Amino acid sequence: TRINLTLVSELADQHLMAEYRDLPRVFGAVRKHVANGKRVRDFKISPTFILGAGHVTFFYDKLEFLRKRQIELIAECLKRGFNIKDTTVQDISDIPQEFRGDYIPHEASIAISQARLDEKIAQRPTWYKYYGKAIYA
Repeated sequence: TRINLTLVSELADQHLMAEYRDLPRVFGAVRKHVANGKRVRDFKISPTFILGAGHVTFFYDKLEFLRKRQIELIAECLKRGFNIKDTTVQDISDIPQEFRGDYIPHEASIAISQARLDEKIAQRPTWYKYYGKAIYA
């Protein structure tokens, strides 16, 4: 599970696709927790944007920002001619309000997230495409 903070119109086709699948996972977790008698005070939510060890937890009090982003990844999928199913934004008004917070990333936290994405593409860039083209090398 990985949440990126980059503009989605700039994501490679594979990152667009992975994040589209991963986001609803978060939504999933928070639910299992709520039903296991869990609450936001029970989690060590980091103060800053984090990519490793507590990365998914960091978004446990920001499910609102994730709803608005799920919305942007679905539009972007369509825009590129991708045949996705689940065209639909998940309905989370089911989840306690304390978990549905917003987030506005500092330019510097977006850089964190940008560099991870840049490191993956540099692994083997023949594995990445943008709008179907191999603009990566």
